[PDB]
Amino acid sequence: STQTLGLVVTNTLYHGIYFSELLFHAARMAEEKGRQLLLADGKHSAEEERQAIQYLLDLRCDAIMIYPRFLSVDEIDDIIDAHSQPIMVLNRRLRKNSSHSVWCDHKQTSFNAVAELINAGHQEIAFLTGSMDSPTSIERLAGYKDALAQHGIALNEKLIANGKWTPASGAEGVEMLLERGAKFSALVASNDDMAIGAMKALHERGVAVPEQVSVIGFDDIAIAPYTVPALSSVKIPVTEMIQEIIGRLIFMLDGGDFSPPKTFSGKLIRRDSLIAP
Amino acid sequence: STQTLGLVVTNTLYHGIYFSELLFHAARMAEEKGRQLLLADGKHSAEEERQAIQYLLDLRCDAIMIYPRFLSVDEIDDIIDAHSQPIMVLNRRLRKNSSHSVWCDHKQTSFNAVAELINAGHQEIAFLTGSMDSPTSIERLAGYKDALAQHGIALNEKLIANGKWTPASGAEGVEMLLERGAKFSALVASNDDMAIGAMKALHERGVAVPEQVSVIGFDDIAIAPYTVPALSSVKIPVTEMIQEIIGRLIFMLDGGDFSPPKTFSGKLIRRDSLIAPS
Repeated sequence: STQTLGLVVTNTLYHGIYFSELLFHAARMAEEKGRQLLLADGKHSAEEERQAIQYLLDLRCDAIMIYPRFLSVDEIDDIIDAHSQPIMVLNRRLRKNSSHSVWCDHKQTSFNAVAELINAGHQEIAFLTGSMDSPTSIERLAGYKDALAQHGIALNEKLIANGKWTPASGAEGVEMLLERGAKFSALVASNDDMAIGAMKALHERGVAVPEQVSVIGFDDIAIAPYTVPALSSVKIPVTEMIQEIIGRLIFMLDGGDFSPPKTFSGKLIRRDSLIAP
Repeated sequence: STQTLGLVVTNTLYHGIYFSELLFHAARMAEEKGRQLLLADGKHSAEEERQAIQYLLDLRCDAIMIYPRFLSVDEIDDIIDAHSQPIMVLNRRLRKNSSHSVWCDHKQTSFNAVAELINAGHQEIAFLTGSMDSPTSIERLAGYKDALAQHGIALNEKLIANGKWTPASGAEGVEMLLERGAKFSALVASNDDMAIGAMKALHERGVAVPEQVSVIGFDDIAIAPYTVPALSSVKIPVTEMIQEIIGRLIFMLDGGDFSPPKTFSGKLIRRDSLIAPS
């Protein structure tokens, strides 16, 4: 051991609070356990993310933590197999070395939130995706589909619009949906930023929220109760996920007592933006 | 030299984008220049922030960067005097070793924004502060007072309410202003989060924005043009400040040609939330 902890900086600053919380807690744990915290720049590709892991392995960090934007889960499994130093993965699910990853069931989480809309009487529900290549975005669209299929609703492909996680893309998403004449009493945006953009575009086109269109988001950002109307959103337990990944790492390095690996999912917080049609 | 760069993690993640941007660019520079980037936890006091600096100095980082929440500017000046390794300070103004600090004139920035409200015809202007012990919040309230004084308006202390940088505290701010019967056609929140909270409380009390009350904030967050109405806000050039602090540090360690040290200020972006009364 070198008494050294590694963290890959990825292009995920501002994409929820995952990275900054990971950073905060990893800094805290490193100081408490008396080890050095090293940063590596993962830059802007899968190869560069791998290089950043490799650089920390070469300097012989006892452990490495990463929330990967480009580097696939399968490639990381291979790196974990090749090295005795634990590589911890946040917000992804590893197939082989699953105890090295802490994840949230974004598919089931989306399902449940869409199911609550159906149970409140919404039959025609629009969906605004995040980025096409985003694992979380793929899972949230899957959960939406799965919820429609299990409640006997036919998949209307007109009701699904592409987004980019940004407020602009949320406004554009509504703009697209209204132009192709899609009809809906509810809209699910894949994050709160897109939802606020969606609500803005709906307001500017004379569509009442929640009276005509109910709106939900994901993230439960601090701003959400203070929108007009107050934004219903799915809270993800990010802090608990971070505490889980740190605790799991402490055990892998130092031992001590064991805690049964938790699984995580979110919950919809109903607010003024969601009613029954 | 050990080819090592130090960064103090402080209680300032989510307090604007200062620390996150600093971390990004410090990570990039360290990789480009082939040096290791070390983190130290500055925790939750002035003493703990000093300890973090000391820990990095003891490990012999060539340089240390910090955005200090608790640790005084005068104390940091002393530490810089005692050590040959550059300690760089973001978003604070050092009195003696001023080339080690990159700062924004938050007082003048606030002044200018409040001056634009006066020049648009607002005479009674409410103010929501950030935290009492925040340097930026002190500076912004000072600029507000300075603007009222120079445009011949009497300081009405009833128009000033305490806040905590959060959306809740912005709503509470409006609540307290309305209860003590303060009259205003404009409101300045010290950040966008407070402004959105303020606008929510104003809407729930039947006060029209911008028709009755114009609202401005600070930060220019990505959400701002998508609020109802679109939030006018002061944009701080954070990214230029970070490039400035990194550029200075490159010169101090590796040498070369430098840009003459800049100083920085923000400007108000006018949006739908701001008009001319009545």
